[PDB]
Amino acid sequence: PNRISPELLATCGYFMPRIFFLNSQYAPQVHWGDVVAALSHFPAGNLDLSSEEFWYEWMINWSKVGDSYINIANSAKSEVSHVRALRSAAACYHWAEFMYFSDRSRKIQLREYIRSCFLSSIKYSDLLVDHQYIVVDKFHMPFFLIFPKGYKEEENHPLPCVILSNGLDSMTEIEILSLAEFFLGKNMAVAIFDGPGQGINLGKSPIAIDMELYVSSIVKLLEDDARINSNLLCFLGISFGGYFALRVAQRIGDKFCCIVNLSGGPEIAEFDKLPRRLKEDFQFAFMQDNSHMQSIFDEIKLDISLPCKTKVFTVHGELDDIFQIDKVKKLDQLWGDNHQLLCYESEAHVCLNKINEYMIQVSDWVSEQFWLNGY
Amino acid sequence: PNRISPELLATCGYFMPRIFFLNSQYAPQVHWGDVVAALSHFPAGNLDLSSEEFWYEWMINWSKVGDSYINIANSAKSEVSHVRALRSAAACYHWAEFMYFSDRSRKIQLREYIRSCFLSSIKYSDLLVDHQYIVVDKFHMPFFLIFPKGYKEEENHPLPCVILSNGLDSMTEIEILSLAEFFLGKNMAVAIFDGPGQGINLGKSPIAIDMELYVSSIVKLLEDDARINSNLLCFLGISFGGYFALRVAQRIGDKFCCIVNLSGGPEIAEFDKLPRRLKEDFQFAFMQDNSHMQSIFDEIKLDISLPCKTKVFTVHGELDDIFQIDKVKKLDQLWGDNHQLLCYESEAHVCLNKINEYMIQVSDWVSEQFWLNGY
Repeated sequence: PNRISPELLATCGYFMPRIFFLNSQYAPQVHWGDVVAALSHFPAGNLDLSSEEFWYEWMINWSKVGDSYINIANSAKSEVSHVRALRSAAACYHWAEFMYFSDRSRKIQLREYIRSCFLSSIKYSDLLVDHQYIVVDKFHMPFFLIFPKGYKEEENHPLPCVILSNGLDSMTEIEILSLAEFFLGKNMAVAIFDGPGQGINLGKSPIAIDMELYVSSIVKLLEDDARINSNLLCFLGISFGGYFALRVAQRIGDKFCCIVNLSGGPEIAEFDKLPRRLKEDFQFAFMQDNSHMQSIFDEIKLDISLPCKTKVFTVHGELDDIFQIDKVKKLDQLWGDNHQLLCYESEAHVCLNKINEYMIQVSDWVSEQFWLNGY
Repeated sequence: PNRISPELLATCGYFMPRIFFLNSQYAPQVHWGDVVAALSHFPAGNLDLSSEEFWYEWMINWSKVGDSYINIANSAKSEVSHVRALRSAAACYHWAEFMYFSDRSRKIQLREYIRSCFLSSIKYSDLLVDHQYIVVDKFHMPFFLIFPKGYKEEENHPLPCVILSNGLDSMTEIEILSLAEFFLGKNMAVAIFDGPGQGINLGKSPIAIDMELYVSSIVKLLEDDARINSNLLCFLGISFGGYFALRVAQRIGDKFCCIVNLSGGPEIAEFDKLPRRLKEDFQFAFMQDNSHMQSIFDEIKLDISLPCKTKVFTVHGELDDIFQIDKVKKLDQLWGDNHQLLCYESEAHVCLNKINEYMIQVSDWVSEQFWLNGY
């Protein structure tokens, strides 16, 4: 019988909440059977999760499941079946690539597959998606403005809009669209984007520390868009995107009613003491050598004395090994009433065992802030 | 950190495809984190999956997660959050009860919770649900006729309709609604129902072997309903519901364009050689003693020489331990061109590692049969 080996299942417990993520209508998501298909013929004696060898086999095995869904999509007899298969394919290809850094070309190829699946999915979906490039100096930033189910310009007043940022290794139309659905479900517009070193641009351009520059360009677009109420904006970031959320709060916070920080922090833990794979993760995103990374981490570190210019909600786990809880609690205390902290006692980075629960709370909190600003 | 113990994860590999089931828009579904919440504080040294002691602890632990979601639902600040929480609660309560048989009253209570959550979910959903009782002699059968997203009587011709049957331990609004969404997605109506010993009636009335009698009453309702094209009907059954699908095919098959059998069979394997929990499962459903069950199994056994009166599609795993593959293949051969068999080589009962894949194929197959009958 096809099954995941007890060893592999025990070994992969941390990533499994990440891999399954959120039950989503539009964002690609795996089924349990996809994980079985990926891991059932995974080579035995290969459980070193810090090793390149593990994540190579992870990539090729998940790629195979992705390929099988593309075959189903290509043979699909209806549009609905086609889209279902494309979504499954995109999810599989994402988990193939998200922790694979050894072949830049292959990783980019896999992200291109995902984006192709997503653009195809939109074509046969019931969401108005405005896809364009925002020019930020010389950079052409992929941008998606997505409107709620059954949206009509003239049936609606200008809508609130949530801008959501990628983490280090998320893909825009996977994790970030998954988060976005909580806001779409409340008749809010959502803005998701591929900044430098983010989404489709991961491995093409280095990730920009000053991502608030690119967020500013989105705000300017939303100001000009008649369909969006630019006085009812939220910024949400997950993981390293949460760090950007704290930057946004400090630098352009006055543009937002509220900001959500999903397990970002004011500084990252010592680069050398990170798990080996997270080192490779950061190196790849910044397109930098091992020896240069601690210097970047030093540059990344925020000055917490600089206050946030709006209401901030942070969700954080006490056992977070990337953004340590002590630094977040330091920030929470100093930022005062403008900062709310939901701390989960026995949760790791991004508190993914609680994501369904806390996204309910987060979505209602955002609604409340818009209501407090007279919506 | 909150996590599932390596032992429990290794032990529960078979049920996990069942527990996660299908990525669904309306049907209640767990997140990975719900499984962690249920199993993280599960007592160690309790891994005997044949024992009552295991499934008692399973029930009370899953109940706790269910309770937590009801608390979220009760405190929810919006309807969308309320429904999200109610669905999560219903899913948790289902997995609490589905393999728990020791307290009849508690099991019924848990199924009542699920049904209450579902009826509440409908109230704030975008599906037209016609909920009524079909009187079959003295029996009042709970019945749900559900129409596709954005359905309007006068914008549509009479729709095709798929009647879906519960398995032994499924709940109507969980697994069966999950399956139904594949047909709703193709602008078909779906009919789901709680026959004797099914859904809300499990533990109240014994399960009827002659379920085709109750299916006949649904067909008569759909004939009278102007919104439904009664010349474009499908019957689908899963597990023991699949057995009913074979009965339906033999006895009233001419009423259907096609029938889908998801891992049902013409006879059940020896009752004594069933895993201990499946014995309790069958005993509870039939409301009968251990000593009476083999006699019922003998009565259940079909006469395969009696032909099916329509096209049948069976999905079956070679390693199915309840409905053995040899008996299905015997039926496949004898029924000939009217029977198609999709056999998965290394799959157990209901081939749940392939459900997303095969439901795509099944849904397209049903569409094709309706098209062959001039739709």
